Amino acid sequence: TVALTVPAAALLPDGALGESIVRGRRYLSDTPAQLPDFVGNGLACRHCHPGRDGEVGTEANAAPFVGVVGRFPQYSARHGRLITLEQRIGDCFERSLNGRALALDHPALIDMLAYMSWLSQGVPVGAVVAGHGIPTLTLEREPDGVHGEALYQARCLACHGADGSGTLDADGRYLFPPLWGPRSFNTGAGMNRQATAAGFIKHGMSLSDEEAWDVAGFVLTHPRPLF
Ligand code: HEC
Ligand code: HEC
Repeated sequence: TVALTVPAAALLPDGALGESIVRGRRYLSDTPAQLPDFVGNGLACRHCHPGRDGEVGTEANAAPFVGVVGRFPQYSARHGRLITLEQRIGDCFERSLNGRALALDHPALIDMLAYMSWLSQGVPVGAVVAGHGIPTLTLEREPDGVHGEALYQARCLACHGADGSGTLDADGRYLFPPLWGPRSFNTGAGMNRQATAAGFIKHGMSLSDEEAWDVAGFVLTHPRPLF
């Protein structure tokens, strides 16, 4: 692998590329408000691809976008063929954001690509960045949703709510995003898979593997939009 580094925002170039990168950041950070025609729930990309200092997709083990551009196109079992990064973004719009994919030449999509390419500056094509993806967590026992409920009350509820509906900020964006119900990710999302939810919870959200497994199980007992 190669190291995860985050470029300096002060070193952004003047001109069309720099302006596109800034728009891209905003689409990724503020997706429901910026792209209402394409987002069907309350989630922005940053809610599963977090970043510090206003950036998005810069955190190891929380599916950073640093180095993502050099890993596409790639085979998708989901599609049964090679897909592009534009198509992969469309999938997260359809599933994680319960919405609609942008056209593959939509200016907002191109701005999101520009931003991801900026984060990827200096990463060799084909290289794997340390911390890429959301590593799965699997245990060789059933997730105990009863234990998970108790863990949820103790460790998660204060932010994500008794009803998993999250907490809005003053501007109507989710400070703490919804984990289930009509404003959360749909059943087609990767986060709807036990081992992915457990891995995300483990690395972001301290919890033991056993606790992450059980609380993921509890989270995933709830209704959410059907894909
Ligand atoms: C509900 C959680 C969630 C939301 C919201 C979400 N994603 Fe994702 N995304 C994931 C998960 C899980 C993966 C799989 C990570 C992995 O490969 O291990 C993923 C993977 C990706 C990848 C591929 C990363 C790689 O390393 O191959 C891209 C690109 C991506 N998402 C873009 C977006 C964009 C753009 C948005 C906003 C439109 C978005 N996602 C919203 C959960 C989410
Ligand atoms: C300090 C408040 C806080 C606590 C406590 C917290 N979270 Fe989160 N959670 C967030 C925020 C904010 C995000 C959006 C991503 C980010 O910025 O880290 C998030 C994202 C998530 C996501 C992905 C986005 C979505 O809407 O599905 C899941 C799943 C999640 N949290 C589950 C949990 C679980 C389970 C616990 C308890 C083990 C937990 N969280 C504890 C604040 C919290």
